[PDB]
Amino acid sequence: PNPYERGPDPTEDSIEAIRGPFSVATERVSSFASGFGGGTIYYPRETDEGTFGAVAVAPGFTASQGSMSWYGERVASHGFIVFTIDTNTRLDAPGQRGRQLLAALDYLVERSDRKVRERLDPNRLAVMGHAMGGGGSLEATVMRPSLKASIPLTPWHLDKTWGQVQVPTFIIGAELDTIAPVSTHAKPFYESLPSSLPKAYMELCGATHFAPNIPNTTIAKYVISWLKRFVDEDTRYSQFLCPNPTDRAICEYRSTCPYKLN
Ligand SMILES: [Ca+2]
Ligand SMILES: [Cl-]
Repeated sequence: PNPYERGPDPTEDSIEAIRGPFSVATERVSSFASGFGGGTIYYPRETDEGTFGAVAVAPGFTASQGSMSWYGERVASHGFIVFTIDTNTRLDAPGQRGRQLLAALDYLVERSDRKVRERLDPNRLAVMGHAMGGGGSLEATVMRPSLKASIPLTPWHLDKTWGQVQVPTFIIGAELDTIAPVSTHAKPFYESLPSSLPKAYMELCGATHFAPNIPNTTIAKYVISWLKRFVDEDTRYSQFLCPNPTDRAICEYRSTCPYKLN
């Protein structure tokens, strides 16, 4: 069987609930931690099903972990260790945010608490970020091709070409984004991603550049699904991903469906 499957069989209500089947504890990471600006480790408390994978969540330009805080309980309650991080400075560039996503992942694996270490499978790590943090999520996978999943949310980056990414990438964009317009960022990024890569692109109808900062079930249900499918190799969630979702909130959805099991 799949030794990484956690929780009951998924239903579209289970991927949409604010609280998943797991109960979450936290650990404050002080900013004096080396390589990044600290953050908050949300982790599941039930250890009887085995350890979990982890995702590091990066904020945007001039932002902090508060803008990403809702992902903490929302995602970790479904079977993941969620690290909402701060950056070294509020003004760090997307390339810097990739290093600090990896620096936070090193901290989970190498330096975190026994509470967190004992619940962590250090082989299953993912990245996710907002805006310049999303460009850092793309930068992180170029720097660490062994990452399991990458979710750039309304991503912003100068470089448009990611033709050597090997990590399954899920780019979410905002229809009315004029800070990182999807015609020049999100869609070019997704298009230049390898056509053989497990990848999807979800555009939210009438959303702004700051929609990933407000709780959104359309984002959460398919962020949880994408992590389940690629961090847990849990094909029970392939149903919600392939074929493409038809949600009313979604204005456009491209993908390399189906995501055959590698
Ligand atoms: Ca630091
Ligand atoms: Cl602090």
